[PDB]
Amino acid sequence: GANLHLLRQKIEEQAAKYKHSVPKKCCYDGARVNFYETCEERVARVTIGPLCIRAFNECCTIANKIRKE
Repeated sequence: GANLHLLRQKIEEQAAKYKHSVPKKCCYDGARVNFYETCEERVARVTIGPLCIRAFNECCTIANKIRKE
């Protein structure tokens, strides 16, 4: 199915753009598969902080786009 190799390396590239651990983890969390909600739906649930929200949304978007194709 989806290129999971590419998936992991693209997410790691994105998490590396963040300075601190928590936004990195928000990235990895956003990148996890969710069959029932879009990335906007999912990130709308998160209120930890602006940088966490941004990383979550960015990595979700990256992950789902890779899955889509």
